[PDB]
Amino acid sequence: NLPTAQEVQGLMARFIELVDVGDIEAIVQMYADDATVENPFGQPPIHGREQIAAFYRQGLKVRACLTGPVRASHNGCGAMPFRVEMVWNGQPCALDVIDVMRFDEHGRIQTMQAYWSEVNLSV
Amino acid sequence: NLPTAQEVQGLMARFIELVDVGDIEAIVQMYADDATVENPFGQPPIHGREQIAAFYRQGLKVRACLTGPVRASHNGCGAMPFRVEMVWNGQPCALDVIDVMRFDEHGRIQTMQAYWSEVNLSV
Ligand SMILES: C[C@]12CCc3c(ccc4cc(O)ccc34)[C@@H]1CCC2=O
Ligand SMILES: C[C@]12CCc3c(ccc4cc(O)ccc34)[C@@H]1CCC2=O
Repeated sequence: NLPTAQEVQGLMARFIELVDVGDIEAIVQMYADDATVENPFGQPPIHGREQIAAFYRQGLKVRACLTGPVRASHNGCGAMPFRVEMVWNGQPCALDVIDVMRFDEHGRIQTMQAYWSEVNLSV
Repeated sequence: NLPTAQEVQGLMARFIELVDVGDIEAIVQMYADDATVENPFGQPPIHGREQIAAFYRQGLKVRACLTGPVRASHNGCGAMPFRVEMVWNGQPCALDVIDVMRFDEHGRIQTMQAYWSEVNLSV
């Protein structure tokens, strides 16, 4: 059913772990089949598991970690701060992001909005 | 005009400083006259400076501090992680929150959503 605040904290924490290890198939399965992703917030959203999978395969030697607790509400939504470290054309980079997610009645990610821009990038 | 990503970072950081010192009038002036506030996200929103001022006067010996960088987008929005420490009936408490704000063309807060619940409270 619609995840409780405690369940949202668990789901979002699991999401980061999956991103960290890079299990693309497991990441995609956490999304609803018709989920929408806005990354970064402000740019046109991608829709559906096919587009989401393509996005992650292209994006993910990457490391991800929570940098603070998951903030969860009682209506199936949560927000979390985390950092992503990768390599861009050789040089190591870090990106600080905040994701806001809305889950559906099946415990799957319905909508995801990623807040970040160049000001949160470090090379 | 619509604040740039760098400007959003500055405005949101200033907001926390105002909350920390507790300057109610200065806090209210950062909001648009008809701004809406959802605190915590999930509960009915309050509307207008009068209601917002009443909310802050009731809410603010409180300390507030950013616990990570402000994540800003290019369309006048930002998200930030912070902690609020206060006293509840004698016992000291801490609350971890994430605010998402949308600014208008005048650089004022149009909409604010605060993500938190009992799971983010520490007594
Ligand atoms: C999509 C994402 C936010 C942005 C992002 C991720 C991973 C690799 C990236 C590589 C980039 O060059 C730019 C942005 C990202 C995260 C994976 C989990 C998440 O929330
Ligand atoms: C409104 C707020 C989030 C919640 C909150 C604040 C201040 C005092 C509080 C006292 C409470 O007993 C419960 C919640 C708050 C913050 C002031 C700045 C902000 O974003």
